[PDB]
Amino acid sequence: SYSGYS
Repeated sequence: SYSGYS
C-alpha cells in the first residue's frame, strides 16, 4: 500500500 502525499 501507499500512505501519504504524492
